[PDB]
Amino acid sequence: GAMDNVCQPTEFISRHNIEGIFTFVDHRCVATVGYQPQELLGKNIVEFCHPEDQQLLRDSFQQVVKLKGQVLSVMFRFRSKNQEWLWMRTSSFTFQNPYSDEIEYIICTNTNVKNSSQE
Repeated sequence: GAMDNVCQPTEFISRHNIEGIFTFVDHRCVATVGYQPQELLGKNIVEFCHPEDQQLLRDSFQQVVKLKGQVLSVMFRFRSKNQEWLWMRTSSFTFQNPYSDEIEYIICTNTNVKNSSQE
């Protein structure tokens, strides 16, 4: 596998279930972290989260569900397709329907900053 899916920017957007389960991923996943859209679908972002920051994601994801509608930035190391732990900041957004005040999914805006593996 490991297709480029057309060279993408180093930031990607994904819709995911509140437990971290990727439901829909944009092709920019490959450029940012090597992963294909399919690779994330059904997985928790916490599975590919740096083992020392996995709780950091959890705590902050809980807080975006606390804030509701506010963009909450959490910075962690995402495991690229090279099984490396690069520095990515996820901006958390909870998609609410202002009729029942319910959330359908969380939106992972993933902006990769530094790297700590690729040379």
